[PDB]
Amino acid sequence: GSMEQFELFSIDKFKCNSEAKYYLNIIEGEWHPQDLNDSPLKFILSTSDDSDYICKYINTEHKQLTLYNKNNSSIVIEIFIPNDNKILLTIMNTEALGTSPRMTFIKHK
Repeated sequence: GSMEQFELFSIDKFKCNSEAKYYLNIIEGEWHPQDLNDSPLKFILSTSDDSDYICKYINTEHKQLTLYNKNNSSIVIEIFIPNDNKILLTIMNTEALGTSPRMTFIKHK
């Protein structure tokens, strides 16, 4: 549909359990250096003037975190932040659909 145009996300910093180094080093900032109309994927941790994502829990599967947005209804997103240019995005809803798009984008290209 549409989504790749100014993707600004913010965690509540609810505590979480794992994710830190590779998380901050790779997700905590923006994917692609402006390689789509200066509108990439930029996420921050805590504060952010008014945060909206609730840090659910960590997945020891492929070093990833699953979070839900309280500014909609029940939006659970599962994303993996490794390194060596790689990330995956998934969207689901606890009271609706999901498990359809999945965007696997690398840190350059």
